[PDB]
Parts: sequence; structure tokens; C-alpha cells
Amino acid sequence: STGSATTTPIDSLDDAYITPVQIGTPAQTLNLDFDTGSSDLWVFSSETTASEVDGQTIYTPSKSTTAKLLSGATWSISYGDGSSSSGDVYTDTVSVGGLTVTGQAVESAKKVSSSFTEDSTIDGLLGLAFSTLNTVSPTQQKTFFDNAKASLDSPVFTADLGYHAPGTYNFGFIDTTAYTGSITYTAVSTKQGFWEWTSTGYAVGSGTFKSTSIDGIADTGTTLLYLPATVVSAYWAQVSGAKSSSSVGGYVFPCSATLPSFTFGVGSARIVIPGDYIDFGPISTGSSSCFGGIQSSAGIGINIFGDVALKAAFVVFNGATTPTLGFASK
Repeated sequence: STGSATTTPIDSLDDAYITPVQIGTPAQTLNLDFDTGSSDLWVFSSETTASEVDGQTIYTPSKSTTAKLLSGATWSISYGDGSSSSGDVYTDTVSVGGLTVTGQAVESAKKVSSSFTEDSTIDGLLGLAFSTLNTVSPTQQKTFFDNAKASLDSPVFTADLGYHAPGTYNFGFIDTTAYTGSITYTAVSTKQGFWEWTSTGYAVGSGTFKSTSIDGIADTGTTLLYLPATVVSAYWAQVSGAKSSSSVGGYVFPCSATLPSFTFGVGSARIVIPGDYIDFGPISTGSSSCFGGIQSSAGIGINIFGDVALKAAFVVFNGATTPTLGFASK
């Protein structure tokens, strides 16, 4: 089996990407945030506190003939940005881009935090990290990828995120037309439940490459690129007027600037993030101060190769017995 689905930025900044998902019988289509940094598939639903729903499409289990309540199961999750959600659990049929899993745990939200309510374009999350992070209790549940794996032509999925443009998530095959040159594979540690790997270094603009190991996670559910303070300081030092602002919460820069590119290492290979990808626009409507797309990971406790990095590449999430990550330019 294979699947292929288009993923679309939710706004002009690429703050996140939504991908249509069919749930239940007849299908209910919800637009989910595919998240390689978490392992719960949860949805706005008919059970969600009414006051906490503002424009999202909801899943209504009672209208699905294949929905079954998973008796006694509950879930509760908190994300790195402080958002949270929780509820109960159904099993149902879930299809992504033609690929169908029967008996998928669909986690139904009874409660969601304000950030989710406030984002009318995201109907839920579909987690694609390792199933060990799944929060369902008392019986932990598998991810959509985990459930699909055995049926797939190849035990892989790929992320091809667009810059201010649609992209693609594929399951079960590698589209050799979707990237240039070759794919460079690198080792993964599953020890923290993430697609965790080690970049071989970085460069700023046309500067010389600095060889140095940067341990981080490939996380499609995080907007920005979070790296050690040393690295981030070296990048923003090349932008006149850029500074770290505690009041804004990160590096800002004059909106009149031309940003340099940022290169990161995958083994011997290099992925170049164009400078434009690092511009996230005025800090507030009408401001001439713009928010940077590369920020310090200090105080996160982990480095995050978020969408800013990943959208510069074709990324293979290889779920073989020994998982690996592959990166290609595109």
C-alpha cells in the first residue's frame, strides 16, 4: 500500500501545515497538523467543550458506523509551546491520501487550550513520532504510521513541506522526482521517542562551514528552527540591527533587512535554508520589527529542526527495524 496527501500552510507565514484526513464511515474529513514530534492523533469533536470550539471541523463518533468507544481509555497531552488537550478515545477507520488503517485510535478532545481554540484552521493533530510517546492510558496506542507500516510497500513516510506553498506527505514510497541529487541518510536515536539525529554542523550565508555535532529532532509540528545559543548568535550577528528581545521573546530584526541563508550538515551533505525562509514578519501588525525564524533552544532542553529547516529539504522518515532519517535538497 501507499498514500499521498497534499499539505497546505495555514497562513501566509507557514506557522503550520494542515493535511486532509478521512475519519469514519461515511468519511468525516478533518484537516490535521501532521506532527513528527508527538504520537497522538486527536481531533476536535462533538465532545469538545462548546466554548472551546471556534470554527474547527469536528469529528462526531455517533455518526460513524465504524466508530467504537475504547472503554476506559483517556488521554492528556502537553506540547513544548505550552498548549494542551485531553479527552477520551474511539477506534475508527482513518485514511490519509488513499492509505487506510482500520482500528486506529482516534483521540477525542473533551478539553483544548486557548491556542487550539484560537486556531480555526487546525482540526487536530496526527502524531508521527514513536508510539512510545503516545499518552493513551491505561493502554498505550499506536500511531497511524505504526499501524500502517506492515501494509506499506516500504516502511517509510516522507515530508516535502513547501515555502509559502503546498507540499506533500507520502506513505510507503519515495518519490524520486521530488528532490535533486541524492538522499543522505543519518542515524536516529529513538531513546526519547523522537526522530532524533545529529547534524554535522552549520554555515551562515557564504561563510565557512563549522563542523560541530548538533543533536536535535526532526519535528514537523514546530514552526521554527531552534538551535544552541552560540549558533543562533553567530547567525543574527550577520544581520544589521538584529537583537534578542526578552520582551518579544526571541531574536528580532529590522524588516528592511536582507537575511543571509543558513546551511546545516547532514553527514557530508549540506541543506541550505534560504534567508527568506527565516523571515516571520512584523512582531505586531504594522511594526517595522520582524521576528526571526532561527531562535535559541536554550531553556527548551533540546534542539528542534522545525519547519524552517525541514521545508528546505525532502525528508525521509525511515521506519525500518533500525530507523534512520534521510535528507535531500529539492
